[PDB]
Order: sequence, then structure tokens, then C-alpha cells
Amino acid sequence: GTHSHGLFKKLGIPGPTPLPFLGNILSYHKGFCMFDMECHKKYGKVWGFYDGQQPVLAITDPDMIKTVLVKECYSVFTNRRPFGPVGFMKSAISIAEDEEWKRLRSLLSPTFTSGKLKEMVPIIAQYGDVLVRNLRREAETGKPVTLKDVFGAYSMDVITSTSFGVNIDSLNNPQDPFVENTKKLLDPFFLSITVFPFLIPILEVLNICVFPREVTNFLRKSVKRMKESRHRVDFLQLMIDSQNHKALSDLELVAQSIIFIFAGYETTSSVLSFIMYELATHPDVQQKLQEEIDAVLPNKAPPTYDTVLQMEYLDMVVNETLRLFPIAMRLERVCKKDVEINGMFIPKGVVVMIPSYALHRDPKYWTEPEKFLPERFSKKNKDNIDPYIYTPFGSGPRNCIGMRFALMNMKLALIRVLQNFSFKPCKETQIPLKLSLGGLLQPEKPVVLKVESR
Amino acid sequence: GTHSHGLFKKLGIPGPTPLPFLGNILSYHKGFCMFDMECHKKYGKVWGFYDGQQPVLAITDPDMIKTVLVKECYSVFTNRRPFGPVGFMKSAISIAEDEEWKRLRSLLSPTFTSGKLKEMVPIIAQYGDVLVRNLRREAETGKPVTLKDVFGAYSMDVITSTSFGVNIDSLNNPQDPFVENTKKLLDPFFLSITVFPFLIPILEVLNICVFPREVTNFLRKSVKRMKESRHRVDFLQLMIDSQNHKALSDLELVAQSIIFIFAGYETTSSVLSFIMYELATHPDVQQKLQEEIDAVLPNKAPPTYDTVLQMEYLDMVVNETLRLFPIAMRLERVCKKDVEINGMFIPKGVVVMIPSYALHRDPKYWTEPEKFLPERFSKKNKDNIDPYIYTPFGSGPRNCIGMRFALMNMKLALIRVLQNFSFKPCKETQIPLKLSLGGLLQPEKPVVLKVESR
Ligand code: HEM
Ligand code: HEM
Repeated sequence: GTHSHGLFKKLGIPGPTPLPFLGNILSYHKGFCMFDMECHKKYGKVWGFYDGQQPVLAITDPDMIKTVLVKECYSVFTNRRPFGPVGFMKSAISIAEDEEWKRLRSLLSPTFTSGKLKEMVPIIAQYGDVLVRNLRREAETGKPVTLKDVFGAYSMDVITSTSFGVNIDSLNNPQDPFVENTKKLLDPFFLSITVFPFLIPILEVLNICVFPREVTNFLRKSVKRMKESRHRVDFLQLMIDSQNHKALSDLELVAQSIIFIFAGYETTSSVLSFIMYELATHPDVQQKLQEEIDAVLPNKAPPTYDTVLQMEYLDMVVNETLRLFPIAMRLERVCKKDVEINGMFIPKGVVVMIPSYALHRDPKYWTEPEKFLPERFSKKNKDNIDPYIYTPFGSGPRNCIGMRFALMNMKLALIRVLQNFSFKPCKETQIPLKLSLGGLLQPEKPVVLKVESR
Repeated sequence: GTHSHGLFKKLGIPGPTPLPFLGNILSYHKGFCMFDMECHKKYGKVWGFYDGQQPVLAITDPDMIKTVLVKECYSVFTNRRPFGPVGFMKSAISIAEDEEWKRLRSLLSPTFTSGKLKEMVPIIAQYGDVLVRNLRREAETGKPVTLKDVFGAYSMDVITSTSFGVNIDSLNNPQDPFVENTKKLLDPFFLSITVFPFLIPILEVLNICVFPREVTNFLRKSVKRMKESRHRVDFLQLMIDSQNHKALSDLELVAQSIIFIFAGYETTSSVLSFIMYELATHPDVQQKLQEEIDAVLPNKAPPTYDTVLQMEYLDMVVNETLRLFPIAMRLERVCKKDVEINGMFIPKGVVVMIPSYALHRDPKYWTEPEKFLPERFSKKNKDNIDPYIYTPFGSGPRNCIGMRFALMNMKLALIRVLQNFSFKPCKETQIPLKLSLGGLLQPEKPVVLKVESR
């Protein structure tokens, strides 16, 4: 009942009063983010609450954040909170724990170097052209456009060709066998889990594998097919070459490819939607970005790896968007052993949590946090931003391994789209933007905007 | 179903074919010991089987046994198999794991030194006299005696005064408040657990604490009472003094005292019964032991610590009994990480098992294993006994911490009993002795013998 609910009272840590069995989960009615900001505003730098019986400790002090994410990663704060009915996804790098995660991180780290990324941009760029070609049609109809569907088809085009070498236009090919199987995904089951964490083992024995055994065996056979028939430059080849610590197994290969698919579709499509909202509701910013793009890329020259990393205002626009909308919302680590960090006893089993969304909007570090102002990230003001307040990709050894790939993928899309189109709010546009009430950082209403052709 | 049942086939390890869900548990119909001997006789030095979905690897090679118990204890084979609905018993030394066990083992190790044991023998000896005084009555009735009840009352007399300083004659005081609460214990639930290990978490959330919340709070209040009112020489005082790593908590104190109670009652009473059976069915041995006792202890002098450790034939009789009847039956360790030991890959999560009972009766190391022959442990033949075949108290850092205390407690009882009585088989005596068909090493029928007075 209230088994471990006396933990934060005994340590003298403040926080909302938990209910028996439920803990503080009813306080999620306003959203993960609004709960984090309220607890921040009403308790200060550190507070605690309970996801059911699971005690969660929020910290907002930069030095303590650095200690948890960097200084004591391998020793105390190595793993994230487990775990829904896992299946074979236990071998996924973002799921793996302790030395198995360390093994996977080192086997996959060379795959995300700038050298391998630079070799992926000619393929990624090919679907930027496909993107504008499908945008040209939906724009000439002369009526608002749902960016979630055009960026979604784009994001899937990129991940299918970067993960396996499958080159298909998703929007105009409604059902390639690969496209549909990848679209087979995916509340309130997620809150049932945190309040019934003891029922997770039962889902394993019931053969209730979270992923459909059809799509799972489809990818596992698609990969082993691909393995057989096989100078390719996709994530699969980069992982097959690393098989010739201890090399990756074939099932471990499927697990990582599944992760990248999940990693790319939700994030990049949603962040591209947030950027286009901000660009459309701040026309002066949209114009300055297009003027910069036309400068480095004359007469709509194709963007390359080197020309992308040269665009400073583009990087300022991406970073300021990722401040207002950090899609991960939270950072989490489990405390492996009793530790004292920066004058504070953290007992074993506690989940330490960094409220990224709340920190990106705290008036202590940001002037007028609610306004979209790219000038915060100019070279002049970039220096006074604490890299442990602003953590859109986490930090430390377990930060986002695909950060460079995601920034490069989104910028290549933004450049090609802004070279050809302008974006204005229409009447269906939700202004101001409201965030979804659920447990994901996405717009409450799908972003709809006017698209004109240059 | 057969989720992990393909493990030993993939590694080329032999063993009985498992059934879906059940594994090899139906093969326990003859007993843990008969299953171990059959698998030993039918597979050689190493085999495997499944307790439900849990793979168990048996090993019988002495070098491999030394590597698992001693050489790689801290690194690979530190913990035992978990765990029924545990409750606060997670802080018990025999339940604790990894560094928490190491902490408890070092805090409790000084309590079991020979110095502290030597200070406990005047108290232990007091109830040896109480033992014969209750044996004198049940013998003068002139009819067979159930040793389980006289050794049981003796064993409880010893553990109550050694763990807390409570000095009561249990047999003639049917219900002292302490005696009854300790007697509140304790199939087929145990086999349900191994075939439904995923239902163990549900027993925790249902507040189904394995131990009655009445006796649990009784001891916890009995100890905290004892703590308050308090030159005493019991296990509690030795643990209270150690509170003045990090010192033991009050609830940790209750957890260890509960363990010693469980450790002493079942074992010592049952081993004393086995010894008296063997003494009664081998009168020549019983006479030679009494002749030795009368030599070192003239005219029935009281046994002391130094006079006990001087008796060689007594130690030979105890050791030969513990060979035929090793009450722990098995030794078990969980493999923490992938390891290679003595030319063999042991994957993570496997339970490595030493079949002590089967090794103590293997014709490879023992001539005529089924016969009770104390001469195997004479100084002449003691040298050629491998300390990893004969493991009545385990071995390595996690062996029986109370071995010296148990040997001293049983010998003090044997000496005082043999100074006064002789033991012959009666008609109710089960000859030959049969072992219980369940999952405990105890006689199938209670041992009943004739008792005469010297
Ligand atoms: C806008 C896009 C993205 C954002 C904002 C983002 C952000 C994040 C964040 C905040 C974390 C947690 C880091 C931590 O806990 O400290 C993370 C982890 C991770 N991300 Fe991303 N991510 C993005 C896209 C991607 C992509 C495209 C990939 C791969 C193709 C990827 C792969 C991963 C992996 C594997 C991890 C876990 C690494 C580990 O546990 O060792 N992410 N990401
Ligand atoms: C005839 C009597 C006894 C026998 C044959 C016996 C045998 C054993 C065996 C075989 C083990 C397992 C060792 C291993 O896994 O390697 C063990 C463990 C243990 N025994 Fe005993 N035992 C006896 C009595 C006692 C008594 C009287 C106590 C305490 C008062 C005790 C306390 C313990 C503890 C605490 C452990 C676990 C130690 C740890 O996990 O670190 N035992 N015993």
C-alpha cells in the first residue's frame, strides 16, 4: 500500500503527498510537463514523488545533474527505469543495462561518427527532393496542409534507406511490404503498468510479446534475407561489418534496427512540425533563415554535409525549438547503490529524474521562457547557457547517440523545404500551440499551415 | 513455454528432457537426492535440467567446485537462487546478495569466532543437563522414545538462550510466550513457486508476508524490549555491541536472529536424530564412543570447550553421519555474468548446483558408500578426503558461518546423553532408515529407540 511512501519524509525531502497504491500518478492529469513545472515552482531545486510504489527524485541543480549524468554514470547512475513486457528487446542499446549496455554502446558508437554520417547525406538528401515533390502537390491544391503526414512520410523514407537500404517513396506507395510493416505501431496501459508493476512478469509468461510476432518475424526475416543477398552505406551494413568485446549477434542486430526506427520516426517528424509552427508564427525568423540559406546555397544549390554545418542561424533555430519542445521531456537514471552526491544521500533503488522541459522554461535561466527567440543561441549568448540546464539530447556517456544524425537529418529537410516554400498560419492553425495532454511531447492539434511556392 | 529449455541443447550439455512450463520438476517425485544420484549416474560429471524455466547446471568435478565456491565467489558466483515472498527478510545474511551480503557477513563474522563460542558453552551445557533430566523420565517409562521431540526441545532451549538470553525448559513449559511464538512454524506451495516464479511479486503487493505479522511483531517487540531493559553473552548482545562498513540497524538485527532460529532448530535436532539412529544400529560404535568419553571425562565430568575438541572418535562419528545425511543436500550459486571456468562456458542467469548428497555417496570416492563407517575420518584416512567432495557445511566465503557453533552444540548434547544412556533399536524402529520423500533431509518415520540408563 504505502509501503515505500514514507521514504521522502524520512529523508526530509519535500514533495506532493502520495495516495496509497497510486502514489502521485493522479497528478499526471495535466501532463508530465505541467506536473514538473508545478513541483519545481512549489518545492525549489529538489523534490520527490511516487510513480506507484516507485520513488522518483527530481533534481535541478546543475552540479548535481553533472554528477548523475557524467561523473557517476558507470558507478551509480548507469541504467534507466525498467521495464514493460520486454521480449527480445532486452538487447536494445537503450534498454540494455550495465556491462551489456556498455558492450552495445561501444559496438555501435563508431557507426554514428561524423565520417559515417557524411557518407549518409547523399542518400538522406535524395528524399529531401522527394519531400518537396510531395509538398509541391499538396501546396498547389491551395488549402492547409497537415505537416505530420508530410514529415512523417519523409522521416520514414529516411530511416528505411539509412537502416536497410530500402528506397521507397512512402507517401505515393501506400503499401510496400516494408512500408506497412514499419507503420504497424503503436495509453492507458502505460499508467496501468506503473501502478501494477508486478503484473509485468505475467505478460512475459503469457507470450504477450509487446511487438506483433508477425512484424517481428518480418523484420527478422527481412534482415536475414538482406544478410544473404548482400559498397553499401546503411546502418545495417555498418553493423554487419562490425561483426567481422564480442561481436553482435543476428538477433542483437534486429533489436538495434528496431530502436533506430522508433528513434527516428516519432522524433524528427514531431520536431520538424514544431519548427515549422515557430517559423510560420514568426515570419521575420523564417525570412532571415531563407536569406541565410540562399547565401551559402546560391540559386537553390543542393545542401551538402559541409554547407549544412556552416549555417549558424539554422542551428540557432533548431536549438531554440528544441528548448521549447524537448521531445524526451525527462532524463532518468536508476541509483544502483547508496551514494552521497553534492551533500545529499540517495538510497538504492530510487529513480533520479532531470525535468528537462521544466528546466528549459525556468525563468531563473531564461529571459521570457515562453517566447521563441533564436538569438539566445547566437555566438554572443551561446557561452552563458549551462549545458546541464539545456539538455535536449541528454548528457554523459548515455546521451543520445544519434544526435548528430538527427540534427543533420532535420536540417537537410528544413533547407530544401525553405528553398522552395514559405509557411504562413491559416485559420485551422491552433494559435497558441497547445501540447498534447498525454505522455508524449506532440502538438495537441496537428499543425496545419499555409504553404506557398517561391 | 519452452522459452529457455533449449539452453543446454545449444551448449551440448546432457540432461533429462524438460516438459513445457514444468521443466523437469516431475522428476522430483522420488526426491531431490534420488534425482541427483540418477542424473549423476546417467550423465557423468556435468548435466543440466530446468526448475520450471530456470536452468540449473550440476557440476561434480572438484576443481570446478573449488572455482565456483572459492576462486570466483565475489566475481561470478556470489548469490544463491532467489526468492519466495521475502518481506523484510531481504536483510538476512543468507538471503542478502552482493555487497549487502558482504556487509552482513563481515558484521556477523566476529560473532562466530572460537572466543565467542567458548564463552557460550557454559550456557549451552546447562541445557544438556536439562536434556538428560527429560530423557530420564521418558526412559523410566520403559517404552520407545521419539528423539525428534527430545532433541527438538533441547535444540530450542539452546537457541533461545544463545540468541536472546531467555532461559526456559521448553518440554516442561508447554507455553512460555517466547516458546510458542518460536514454535509458530512452518509443501506444495514451494513447487508452485518454482513453476510460477512470476507470481512471487504478487504475494508482496497482497501484503502476503510469509511470516505471520503477529510473531514478526512479537520478536520485533521482544527484541526492542530486550534492547531497552539491557555482562551478557548471547547472539543479541554480540550484535548490539557491534552497533557501537556501517553498523547494523534494529530491523536488520531481527532478521539475523530469525535466521539463527531457523538455522538451529531444524538442523541440530535432525542431525542428532540421525546420529542416534546410527549409534543404535551400530552398537560397537556406540560403545567405543562411550569408552572414549569416559576416558577424557572421568566419572561423568562436565564437558567443556577444550575437552570436546579433544575427542577424536566423537568427531569421526559426527562427520561420518554428516556424510550419509548432509541436511542441506545441495549447494547453489547464481552465475552473475558470462564466465569460462575450467574449460566450460557458463552463461548468465544459470544456477550452478553442487549435489552434496550424491557426492557423499558416489562409489568413485567412497568405499561402500551406504554403510556407516566412522573409520573413514580417522587421522590415517582423513588426508585422502577431498574437501570439495565432502561439503557438509559448504565451502568458500559463503559457507556455513555457524559450523563451529553447530558442531559444538551437537557434541555437547551427544556427550551428556552418552554418559548416562545407551540406545538400542526397538520394534517400532524403521530399519533400514528411509529418507523423507519431500524436499527436506529428515527421516521418513520419526526415529524411535530403546533408552536404558547407565
Ligand atoms: C530530434 C531528435 C532526437 C532527440 C531530441 C533525441 C533525444 C534523446 C535523449 C534526450 C536521449 C536520452 C539521453 C539521456 O538519457 O541522457 C536519447 C537517447 C538515445 N537516442 Fe535520441 N534523440 C533524437 C533522435 C535519435 C535518433 C535519430 C536516434 C538513432 C537513429 C537516436 C538514438 C538514441 C539512442 C540509442 C539513445 C539511448 C542511448 C543509450 O541508452 O546508450 N535518437 N535521445
Ligand atoms: C548441523 C548443523 C548445520 C549444517 C550441516 C549446516 C550447513 C550449512 C550449509 C551446507 C550451508 C550452505 C553453505 C554454502 O552455500 O556454501 C550453510 C549456510 C549457512 N549457515 Fe549453516 N548449517 C548448520 C547449522 C547452522 C547454524 C546453527 C547456524 C547459525 C546459528 C547456521 C548459519 C548459517 C548461515 C547464516 C548460512 C549462510 C551464510 C551466508 O549466506 O553467508 N548454520 N549451512
